[PDB]
Amino acid sequence: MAEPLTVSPELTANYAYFFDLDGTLAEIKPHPDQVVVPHKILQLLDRLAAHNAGALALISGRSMTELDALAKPFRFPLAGVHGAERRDINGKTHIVRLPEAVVREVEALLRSTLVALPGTELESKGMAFALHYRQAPEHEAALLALAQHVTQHWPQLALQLGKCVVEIKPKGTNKGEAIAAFMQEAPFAGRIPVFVGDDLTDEAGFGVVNHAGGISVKVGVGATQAAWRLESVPDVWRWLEQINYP
Ligand SMILES: O=S(=O)(O)OC[C@H]1O[C@H](O[C@H]2O[C@H](CO)[C@@H](O)[C@H](O)[C@H]2O)[C@H](O)[C@@H](O)[C@@H]1O
Ligand SMILES: [Mg+2]
Repeated sequence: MAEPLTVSPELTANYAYFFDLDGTLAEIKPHPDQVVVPHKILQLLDRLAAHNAGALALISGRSMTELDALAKPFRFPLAGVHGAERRDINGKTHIVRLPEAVVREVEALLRSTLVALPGTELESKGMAFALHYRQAPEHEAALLALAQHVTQHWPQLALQLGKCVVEIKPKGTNKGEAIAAFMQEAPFAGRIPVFVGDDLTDEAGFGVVNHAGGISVKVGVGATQAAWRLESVPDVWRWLEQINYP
Protein backbone atom coordinates (compact mmCIF):
# COMPACT_ATOMS: atom_id res chain seq x y z
CA MET A 1 0.00 0.00 0.00
CA ALA A 2 3.03 2.33 0.16
CA GLU A 3 3.08 4.97 -2.60
CA PRO A 4 6.26 6.07 -4.42
CA LEU A 5 7.71 9.05 -2.58
CA THR A 6 7.43 12.30 -4.57
CA VAL A 7 7.66 14.88 -1.74
CA SER A 8 11.00 16.71 -1.81
CA PRO A 9 10.92 19.13 1.14
CA GLU A 10 12.19 22.63 0.66
CA LEU A 11 15.56 22.98 2.36
CA THR A 12 14.10 25.22 5.09
CA ALA A 13 10.65 23.81 5.93
CA ASN A 14 9.32 22.73 9.36
CA TYR A 15 10.52 19.11 9.21
CA ALA A 16 12.43 16.98 11.71
CA TYR A 17 14.51 14.32 9.95
CA PHE A 18 15.27 10.79 11.15
CA PHE A 19 17.51 8.49 9.13
CA ASP A 20 18.29 4.82 9.47
CA LEU A 21 21.81 3.83 8.52
CA ASP A 22 22.43 0.34 7.16
CA GLY A 23 20.32 -0.27 4.09
CA THR A 24 19.19 3.39 4.10
CA LEU A 25 22.17 5.80 3.93
CA ALA A 26 24.82 3.15 3.13
CA GLU A 27 24.64 0.03 0.99
CA ILE A 28 24.44 -3.44 2.50
CA LYS A 29 27.85 -5.11 2.79
CA PRO A 30 28.84 -8.66 3.76
CA HIS A 31 30.41 -7.36 7.01
CA PRO A 32 29.60 -4.18 8.98
CA ASP A 33 33.18 -2.84 8.85
CA GLN A 34 32.98 -2.61 5.05
CA VAL A 35 30.07 -0.15 5.21
CA VAL A 36 30.70 3.47 4.25
CA VAL A 37 28.42 6.51 4.05
CA PRO A 38 29.98 8.59 1.23
CA HIS A 39 31.43 11.94 2.23
CA LYS A 40 29.06 13.87 -0.06
CA ILE A 41 26.06 12.21 1.59
CA LEU A 42 27.30 13.28 5.03
CA GLN A 43 27.78 16.88 3.89
CA LEU A 44 24.22 16.81 2.54
CA LEU A 45 22.95 15.41 5.85
CA ASP A 46 24.91 18.05 7.77
CA ARG A 47 23.62 20.81 5.48
CA LEU A 48 20.05 19.54 5.84
CA ALA A 49 20.39 19.56 9.64
CA ALA A 50 21.83 23.08 9.77
CA HIS A 51 18.91 24.53 7.79
CA ASN A 52 16.41 22.91 10.18
CA ALA A 53 17.80 24.09 13.55
CA GLY A 54 19.72 20.81 13.91
CA ALA A 55 16.60 18.60 13.95
CA LEU A 56 18.24 15.63 12.22
CA ALA A 57 19.10 12.33 13.89
CA LEU A 58 20.44 8.91 12.95
CA ILE A 59 18.23 6.14 14.37
CA SER A 60 20.15 2.88 14.00
CA GLY A 61 20.60 -0.55 15.44
CA ARG A 62 24.36 -0.04 15.60
CA SER A 63 26.13 1.18 18.71
CA MET A 64 26.69 4.94 18.91
CA THR A 65 30.48 4.50 18.72
CA GLU A 66 30.11 2.79 15.32
CA LEU A 67 27.74 5.54 14.14
CA ASP A 68 30.28 8.22 15.08
CA ALA A 69 32.89 6.31 13.07
CA LEU A 70 30.64 6.11 10.01
CA ALA A 71 29.59 9.78 10.25
CA LYS A 72 33.05 11.24 10.92
CA PRO A 73 33.84 14.14 10.98
CA PHE A 74 30.20 14.95 11.74
CA ARG A 75 28.46 14.41 15.07
CA PHE A 76 24.70 14.07 14.95
CA PRO A 77 22.07 13.34 17.56
CA LEU A 78 21.87 9.56 17.64
CA ALA A 79 19.84 6.60 18.75
CA GLY A 80 21.89 3.43 18.95
CA VAL A 81 20.95 -0.21 19.54
CA HIS A 82 17.34 0.30 18.40
CA GLY A 83 16.79 2.97 21.09
CA ALA A 84 18.71 1.51 24.05
CA GLU A 85 21.37 4.20 23.44
CA ARG A 86 20.52 7.80 22.60
CA ARG A 87 22.40 11.10 22.46
CA ASP A 88 20.36 14.31 22.35
CA ILE A 89 21.25 17.63 20.73
CA ASN A 90 23.28 18.69 23.79
CA GLY A 91 25.48 15.58 23.71
CA LYS A 92 23.78 14.11 26.79
CA THR A 93 23.51 10.32 26.49
CA HIS A 94 20.66 8.11 27.71
CA ILE A 95 21.62 4.45 28.17
CA VAL A 96 19.54 1.44 29.18
CA ARG A 97 21.47 -0.60 31.76
CA LEU A 98 21.11 -4.37 32.11
CA PRO A 99 22.35 -6.31 35.14
CA GLU A 100 25.93 -7.47 34.65
CA ALA A 101 24.86 -11.01 35.55
CA VAL A 102 22.39 -11.13 32.65
CA VAL A 103 24.79 -9.92 29.95
CA ARG A 104 27.56 -12.22 31.17
CA GLU A 105 25.23 -15.24 31.26
CA VAL A 106 23.56 -14.69 27.87
CA GLU A 107 26.84 -14.13 26.03
CA ALA A 108 28.25 -17.37 27.45
CA LEU A 109 25.18 -19.28 26.24
CA LEU A 110 25.24 -17.73 22.76
CA ARG A 111 29.02 -18.16 22.42
CA SER A 112 28.69 -21.88 23.12
CA THR A 113 26.38 -22.22 20.13
CA LEU A 114 28.15 -19.78 17.80
CA VAL A 115 31.67 -21.24 17.97
CA ALA A 116 30.36 -24.58 16.53
CA LEU A 117 28.17 -23.18 13.65
CA PRO A 118 30.48 -21.87 10.92
CA GLY A 119 29.69 -18.55 9.29
CA THR A 120 27.63 -17.03 12.08
CA GLU A 121 28.85 -13.99 14.02
CA LEU A 122 27.96 -13.00 17.58
CA GLU A 123 28.02 -9.21 17.97
CA SER A 124 28.08 -7.83 21.52
CA LYS A 125 26.68 -4.32 22.07
CA GLY A 126 26.87 -3.90 25.84
CA MET A 127 23.15 -4.21 26.50
CA ALA A 128 22.25 -6.23 23.38
CA PHE A 129 23.46 -9.00 21.05
CA ALA A 130 23.23 -9.54 17.28
CA LEU A 131 23.38 -13.01 15.71
CA HIS A 132 24.61 -12.48 12.14
CA TYR A 133 24.18 -15.27 9.59
CA ARG A 134 24.63 -13.53 6.22
CA GLN A 135 27.50 -15.88 5.28
CA ALA A 136 25.57 -19.02 6.34
CA PRO A 137 21.82 -18.54 5.78
CA GLU A 138 21.22 -22.25 6.47
CA HIS A 139 21.57 -21.39 10.20
CA GLU A 140 18.61 -18.99 10.29
CA ALA A 141 16.08 -21.29 11.96
CA ALA A 142 18.54 -22.46 14.62
CA LEU A 143 19.57 -18.89 15.49
CA LEU A 144 15.96 -17.67 15.62
CA ALA A 145 14.95 -20.50 17.96
CA LEU A 146 18.06 -19.87 20.08
CA ALA A 147 17.19 -16.21 20.61
CA GLN A 148 13.55 -17.12 21.32
CA HIS A 149 14.74 -19.39 24.14
CA VAL A 150 17.01 -16.61 25.45
CA THR A 151 14.16 -14.10 25.53
CA GLN A 152 11.81 -16.53 27.32
CA HIS A 153 14.36 -17.33 30.04
CA TRP A 154 15.49 -13.72 30.53
CA PRO A 155 12.31 -11.59 30.45
CA GLN A 156 14.31 -8.35 30.39
CA LEU A 157 15.30 -9.19 26.80
CA ALA A 158 13.21 -8.99 23.64
CA LEU A 159 13.61 -10.28 20.10
CA GLN A 160 14.35 -8.04 17.09
CA LEU A 161 14.59 -9.82 13.75
CA GLY A 162 16.47 -8.14 10.91
CA LYS A 163 18.03 -8.70 7.49
CA CYS A 164 20.27 -11.79 7.84
CA VAL A 165 20.39 -11.09 11.59
CA VAL A 166 18.47 -12.09 14.71
CA GLU A 167 19.01 -9.53 17.47
CA ILE A 168 18.38 -9.60 21.22
CA LYS A 169 17.63 -6.26 22.92
CA PRO A 170 16.32 -4.91 26.24
CA LYS A 171 12.55 -5.21 26.52
CA GLY A 172 10.84 -1.90 25.85
CA THR A 173 13.50 -0.76 23.36
CA ASN A 174 12.39 0.10 19.81
CA LYS A 175 12.94 2.85 17.25
CA GLY A 176 9.43 4.20 17.78
CA GLU A 177 10.21 5.04 21.39
CA ALA A 178 13.59 6.51 20.39
CA ILE A 179 11.89 8.85 17.91
CA ALA A 180 9.27 9.74 20.54
CA ALA A 181 12.00 10.80 22.98
CA PHE A 182 13.52 13.14 20.40
CA MET A 183 10.15 14.60 19.37
CA GLN A 184 9.56 16.06 22.85
CA GLU A 185 12.99 17.75 22.91
CA ALA A 186 14.26 20.81 21.12
CA PRO A 187 15.01 21.32 18.27
CA PHE A 188 12.85 18.42 17.11
CA ALA A 189 9.77 19.52 19.06
CA GLY A 190 7.25 21.46 16.99
CA ARG A 191 8.33 19.97 13.65
CA ILE A 192 6.80 17.29 11.41
CA PRO A 193 8.71 13.99 11.79
CA VAL A 194 10.24 12.34 8.73
CA PHE A 195 11.64 8.82 9.11
CA VAL A 196 13.40 6.81 6.38
CA GLY A 197 14.17 3.14 7.10
CA ASP A 198 14.57 -0.26 5.46
CA ASP A 199 14.29 -3.14 7.99
CA LEU A 200 11.86 -4.61 10.50
CA THR A 201 13.24 -2.50 13.36
CA ASP A 202 12.12 0.61 11.45
CA GLU A 203 8.48 -0.53 11.42
CA ALA A 204 8.03 0.61 15.03
CA GLY A 205 9.32 4.02 13.98
CA PHE A 206 7.02 4.06 10.95
CA GLY A 207 4.04 3.41 13.21
CA VAL A 208 4.61 6.31 15.63
CA VAL A 209 5.48 8.69 12.78
CA ASN A 210 2.30 7.81 10.89
CA HIS A 211 0.13 8.42 13.97
CA ALA A 212 2.01 11.67 14.68
CA GLY A 213 1.11 13.12 11.27
CA GLY A 214 4.59 12.73 9.80
CA ILE A 215 6.13 11.09 6.74
CA SER A 216 7.37 7.48 6.83
CA VAL A 217 9.51 6.16 3.97
CA LYS A 218 10.34 2.50 3.36
CA VAL A 219 13.56 1.83 1.43
CA GLY A 220 13.66 -1.18 -0.84
CA VAL A 221 11.53 -4.27 -1.11
CA GLY A 222 9.01 -5.68 1.36
CA ALA A 223 5.65 -5.22 3.02
CA THR A 224 5.57 -2.13 5.21
CA GLN A 225 3.28 0.14 7.18
CA ALA A 226 5.26 3.15 5.93
CA ALA A 227 3.16 5.45 3.75
CA TRP A 228 5.86 6.11 1.12
CA ARG A 229 8.56 4.09 -0.60
CA LEU A 230 12.02 4.61 -2.07
CA GLU A 231 13.57 1.94 -4.28
CA SER A 232 17.16 1.76 -3.07
CA VAL A 233 19.95 3.49 -1.17
CA PRO A 234 21.00 5.53 -4.27
CA ASP A 235 17.40 6.79 -4.39
CA VAL A 236 17.82 7.98 -0.82
CA TRP A 237 21.04 9.67 -1.93
CA ARG A 238 19.28 11.26 -4.91
CA TRP A 239 16.32 12.38 -2.78
CA LEU A 240 18.72 13.84 -0.23
CA GLU A 241 20.50 15.86 -2.92
CA GLN A 242 17.12 16.99 -4.29
CA ILE A 243 16.14 18.48 -0.89
CA ASN A 244 19.35 20.52 -0.79
CA TYR A 245 19.65 21.61 -4.45
CA PRO A 246 16.31 21.59 -6.34
O1 LIG B 1 21.10 1.17 11.14
S1 LIG B 1 20.43 -0.17 10.99
O2 LIG B 1 19.91 -0.39 9.61
O3 LIG B 1 19.32 -0.12 11.99
O4 LIG B 1 21.47 -1.40 11.36
C1 LIG B 1 20.92 -2.51 12.06
C2 LIG B 1 22.00 -3.54 11.99
O5 LIG B 1 22.89 -3.13 10.88
C3 LIG B 1 24.16 -3.88 10.79
O6 LIG B 1 23.88 -5.13 10.17
C4 LIG B 1 23.33 -4.93 8.92
O7 LIG B 1 24.34 -4.30 8.03
C5 LIG B 1 25.46 -5.20 7.70
C6 LIG B 1 26.37 -4.53 6.69
O8 LIG B 1 25.59 -3.78 5.77
C7 LIG B 1 24.95 -6.53 7.15
O9 LIG B 1 26.06 -7.43 6.89
C8 LIG B 1 24.00 -7.16 8.10
O10 LIG B 1 23.56 -8.42 7.53
C9 LIG B 1 22.84 -6.26 8.36
O11 LIG B 1 21.88 -6.85 9.28
C10 LIG B 1 24.84 -4.07 12.14
O12 LIG B 1 25.90 -5.03 12.02
C11 LIG B 1 23.89 -4.49 13.20
O13 LIG B 1 24.58 -4.51 14.49
C12 LIG B 1 22.76 -3.55 13.29
O14 LIG B 1 21.88 -3.93 14.36
MG1 LIG C 1 18.60 -0.55 8.13
